[PDB]
Amino acid sequence: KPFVPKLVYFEPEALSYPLGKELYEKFTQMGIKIRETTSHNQVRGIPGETELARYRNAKSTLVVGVRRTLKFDSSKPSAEYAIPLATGCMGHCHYCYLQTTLGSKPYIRVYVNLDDIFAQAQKYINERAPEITRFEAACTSDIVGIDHLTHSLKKAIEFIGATDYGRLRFVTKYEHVDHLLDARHNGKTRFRFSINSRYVINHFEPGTSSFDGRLAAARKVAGAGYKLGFVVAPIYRHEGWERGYFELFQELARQLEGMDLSDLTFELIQHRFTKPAKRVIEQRYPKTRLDLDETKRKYKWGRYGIGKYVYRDEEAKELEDTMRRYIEQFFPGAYVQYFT
Ligand SMILES: C[Se@@+](CC[C@H](N)C(=O)O)C[C@H]1O[C@@H](n2cnc3c(N)ncnc32)[C@H](O)[C@@H]1O
Ligand code: SF4
Repeated sequence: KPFVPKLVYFEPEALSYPLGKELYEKFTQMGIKIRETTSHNQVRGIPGETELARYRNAKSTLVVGVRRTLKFDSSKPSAEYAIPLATGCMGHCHYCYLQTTLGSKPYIRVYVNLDDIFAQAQKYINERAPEITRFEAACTSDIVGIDHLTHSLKKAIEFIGATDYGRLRFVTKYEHVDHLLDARHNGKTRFRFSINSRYVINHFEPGTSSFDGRLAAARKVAGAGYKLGFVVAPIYRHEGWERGYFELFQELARQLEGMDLSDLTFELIQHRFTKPAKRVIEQRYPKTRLDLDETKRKYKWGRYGIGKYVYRDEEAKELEDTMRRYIEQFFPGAYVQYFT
């Protein structure tokens, strides 16, 4: 509030780049504990005698390295590609799908070689032109919540803004967006916020900004000319979810009244979890009310990795149909991009 790490690791090669040099100067000036690491994917000595201790301390650790995997992963249905600017998050959302993602790390990572990253992004744009290529920047992190430290997202926003056939988008649970308001986005960036019922936010989303904070930031970015959108996720069938989500869209409409919502977008994602979710989540959040009963769910099999549990077809349709009714009631002319 806003996030500042208690421990910072640096790859030695990171210091050769402008951002790495700038961060090293910043954190040494702040007197924060700094260590060295050979690879950002192999960080040693994070404090903690228990797994819970190491996990929580990792969430307060920043790692500064060089992106060496310049192949961009797909990020459908959100966008064509995931632009790799950062990985990990300081939040403690109980359901966070990044916890059980293959090769995920609990600590926060930022990449310094932005020239290489944007150059590769331009290559992908060139390969598909004159078709539009969309980039997701918050696929494996909360890029916005981290950005006050680096301004990497601001540079990405202004890079994409200068292109002809490139578009950027990202979604956040944080309100610390003041530095991005004067960015030359040029109408080519979709600034989104994750929203949910009061039940889900209060019980499952600690370490994030409040709903009022997210909406205050939503008004700022909209007022600064960004395309605005919302991601209703995870859509979770808690006790009283029907009324819970009704009141979400009602309150959302009240907090956005007066604004032009002609180009407003919605994305709907039902709660999913993997087979290793139960063991990991209960270890890290032992007092959680999160229901991970797999016998009530439908399993979707993985392609190259493992799959995940989602709600049964009839429950899923019921969620989709109900959410679509509320959006049409409170936001007519807003576009629902997908339900998954
Ligand atoms: C990984 Se989130 C990264 C972006 C940013 N840190 C943010 O939280 O908005 C991407 C979205 O997916 C949702 N989401 C997270 N976990 C799950 C899940 N297990 N099931 C279903 N949805 C899940 C989150 O609420 C986000 O709206
Ligand atoms: S804010 Fe997003 S990335 Fe961070 S823990 Fe919550 S769902 Fe995961």
